[PDB]
Amino acid sequence: AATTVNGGTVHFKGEVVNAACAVDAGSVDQTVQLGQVRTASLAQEGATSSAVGFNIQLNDCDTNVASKAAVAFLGTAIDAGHTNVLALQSSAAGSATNVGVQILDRTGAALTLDGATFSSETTLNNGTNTIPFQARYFATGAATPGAANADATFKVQYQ
Repeated sequence: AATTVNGGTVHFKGEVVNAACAVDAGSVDQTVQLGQVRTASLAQEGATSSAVGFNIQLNDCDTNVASKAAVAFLGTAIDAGHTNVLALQSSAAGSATNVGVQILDRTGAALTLDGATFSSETTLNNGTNTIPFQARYFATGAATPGAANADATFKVQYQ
């Protein structure tokens, strides 16, 4: 097999809210490419790679019925002790293993895929808002090559 994950991707799903702020159509459905990460760079449980800086845009966000937006990412957990790492969707065609992808909160902290684990306070403004997060690989051993692609649904909380 190759030495990389052939370029992994994380597809984020939105449309969870339409109350105070409507998530942008490009943010309710976006697939950020992490690229072909080198497996030799992640050869130990706890190894972290460079993150991408993707953004969740909110169109017409009201701060009279809300205050701060904090999203909760729910996705496949790679392990019980690694419920904060998105597991690679297993297509049984050669998915990646001993790694995964974590969504870092706006403060730079890995979010648990609990569904009720929200990010930090994104102070909302009346108008166009954008919540920037960082997606990076996290090794749970010796990063092995394969399809490193995951799915994550985010739930913004402002009320």
